[PDB]
Amino acid sequence: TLGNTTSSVILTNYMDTQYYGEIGIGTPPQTFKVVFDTGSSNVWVPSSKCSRLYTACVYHKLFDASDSSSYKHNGTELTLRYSTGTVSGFLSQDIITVGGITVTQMFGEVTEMPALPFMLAEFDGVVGMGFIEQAIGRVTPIFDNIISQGVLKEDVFSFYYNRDSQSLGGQIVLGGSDPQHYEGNFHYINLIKTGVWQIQMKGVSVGSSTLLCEDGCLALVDTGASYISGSTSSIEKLMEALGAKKRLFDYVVKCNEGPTLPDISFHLGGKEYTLTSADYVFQESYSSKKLCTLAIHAMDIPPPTGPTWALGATFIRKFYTEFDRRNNRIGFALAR
Ligand SMILES: COCCCOc1cc(C(=O)N(C[C@@H]2CNC[C@H]2OC(=O)NCc2ccccc2)C(C)C)ccc1OC
Ligand SMILES: *[C@@H]1O[C@H](CO)[C@@H](O)[C@H](O)[C@H]1NC(C)=O
Repeated sequence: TLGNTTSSVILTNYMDTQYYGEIGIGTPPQTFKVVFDTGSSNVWVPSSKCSRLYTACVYHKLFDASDSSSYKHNGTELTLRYSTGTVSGFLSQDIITVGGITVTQMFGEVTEMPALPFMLAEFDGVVGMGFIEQAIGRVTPIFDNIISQGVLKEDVFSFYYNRDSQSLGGQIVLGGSDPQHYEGNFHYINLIKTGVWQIQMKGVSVGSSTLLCEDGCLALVDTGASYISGSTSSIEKLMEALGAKKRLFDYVVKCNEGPTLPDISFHLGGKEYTLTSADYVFQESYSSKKLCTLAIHAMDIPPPTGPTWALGATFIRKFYTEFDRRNNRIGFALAR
């Protein structure tokens, strides 16, 4: 069912690494800073029932079911594993407010939240924008519940991620896109298969020559990821071509050599999506005596999803992204 309503959620841009919005859960609403994540399909917030021995639960907003009159118990255990760490807890149901839209949603109340990486998290929880096929405990994702309401003008959602500030951090439009944040026309790439926000990549070129992904590879479009990521071997070849040194968690170049770095192009659909060094270097200085981080990391993603590249915030900053549930495709346009 299609309505006449589009809903927007204003996002906060923390250091160009974290983009999050606000949602309300329960009656009266308990507000949480959440990541809208295309790489996952579960909604979770930290629980009041999380041991205060987990320091992350001391520094984040906790959901207290004892303060919500609209809360409905479930208690089924859930464990969500990511490339960065793991969260566990139990299922609960309540009313969630997302930019005006009020929806009854099943979500996870996280009772085990590790310091690494959640002590570095500015957001409290996650709102998965993925498909039911990837949902742990096959819980209906929030977008599927919003579609069911038949209020949205279109069965699509769009992401705008700005470049760091003091104005707009970003914006998610549910039910459409915002022309004020893109220019030209969208160019779509169909999903390999329904259930995952993943598309086929024809090649990755450093400078002018198609150095990587020559025989084709996979590209996951992940709004919940900070960087552009490839397999350990791919990133090794990429970095050798850039003249970068491997560190514990990141790759770096001396700050002075940052602006001289070549363009990186991603062949998706018909078009070549090019990022210059300004789009992928954290140019904190211009000094030969300092190290500058690159917004490209190695991440070995396992089967069935992987081995795959992941196009995170580094990519979305340059390209305004539309996620089409109706046509199982992702559109890209140059961000304004
Ligand atoms: C752009 O600003 C958003 C916030 C960025 O800051 C952070 C992100 C994460 C994080 O890692 N995630 C979960 C990933 C994104 N989706 C999938 C998952 O990672 C995979 O596990 N990716 C690989 C994968 C993806 C899909 C299927 C299989 C495997 C948060 C919970 C949303 C952890 C700590 C952070 O800051 C200190
Ligand atoms: C929890 O929710 C699921 C939804 O699929 C339901 O099947 C299950 O019976 C519920 N459990 C309880 C204890 O209410």
